[PDB]
Amino acid sequence: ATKAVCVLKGDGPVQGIINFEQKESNGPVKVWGSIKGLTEGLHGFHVHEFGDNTAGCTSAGPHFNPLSRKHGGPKDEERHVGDLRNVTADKDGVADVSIEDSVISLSGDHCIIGRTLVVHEKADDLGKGGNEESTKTGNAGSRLACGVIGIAQ
Amino acid sequence: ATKAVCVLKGDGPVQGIINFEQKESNGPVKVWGSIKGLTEGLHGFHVHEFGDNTAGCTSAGPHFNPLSRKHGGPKDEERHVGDLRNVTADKDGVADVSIEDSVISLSGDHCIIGRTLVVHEKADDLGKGGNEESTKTGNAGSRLACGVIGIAQ
Ligand SMILES: [Cu+2]
Ligand SMILES: [Cu+2]
Ligand SMILES: [Zn+2]
Ligand SMILES: [Zn+2]
Ligand SMILES: [Zn+2]
Ligand SMILES: [Zn+2]
Repeated sequence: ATKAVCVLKGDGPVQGIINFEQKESNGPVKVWGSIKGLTEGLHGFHVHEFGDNTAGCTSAGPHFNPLSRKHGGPKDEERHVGDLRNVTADKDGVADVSIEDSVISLSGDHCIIGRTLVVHEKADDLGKGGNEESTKTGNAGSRLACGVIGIAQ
Repeated sequence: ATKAVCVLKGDGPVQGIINFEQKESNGPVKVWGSIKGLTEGLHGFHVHEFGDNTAGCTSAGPHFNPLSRKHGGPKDEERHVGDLRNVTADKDGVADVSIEDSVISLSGDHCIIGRTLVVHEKADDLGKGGNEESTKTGNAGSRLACGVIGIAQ
């Protein structure tokens, strides 16, 4: 098995810890943890290409997308590797994240270790918003908090 | 070439940005950047095993050491993979870091991407301090600042 972890922080109140676990090569990756400080409702949740937080979340680059495909929803064939399910914050601003994704990986060509996890202002429109930015980013608005994805024990 | 970057943070005083570049596979890695907030003189500088900042720098684990070797200086055959040269801070508390290291790597068995870079309170004693902790950690004191090493553009 491989494990990874990410501490999300930013300039507002959003903060969280997200865990990743993959039992075997090419297997499903479990992604779970809690993010607080969010507005009630859906928030885009992405793996961005670069683990570069020198300019805060801005320096993380675009969605992780090694084959230069269009933005999609997590269940789509045509998606970026970094296109994870929106997270849902409750009335108290807390998202209890629980995702299983078999497109991301903790090894190989879809490895996300050393890349940046970002939680967004608004819901990701799953690439179905009907405009060019929908097909690139999902129109999830600003990058509220982020962190680099690290190897965990 | 592969590139990586690390933003070093702690609890306020010590902050820095460190760049990594490896022009070829199995080639030397250039390590350079600036750390501020330090006391003048030598400070330990290590790659620790885990990219886990959930408990600040304390959760980074031991020195990166895949073959379970003893701690050493960077020019020693017997060293940890993570045993980088001490950095030197000037009279204004700034270390202008400039290292070339052929033991760390940005791919393969010695890959440091997704691990934690740490700058320390005191000088690393190069494993020559004559005690068991010398042979384990170099007796560099507290972890002043750290960050996860991320893939850079
Ligand atoms: Cu995103
Ligand atoms: Cu250290
Ligand atoms: Zn299997
Ligand atoms: Zn792919
Ligand atoms: Zn995308
Ligand atoms: Zn060591």
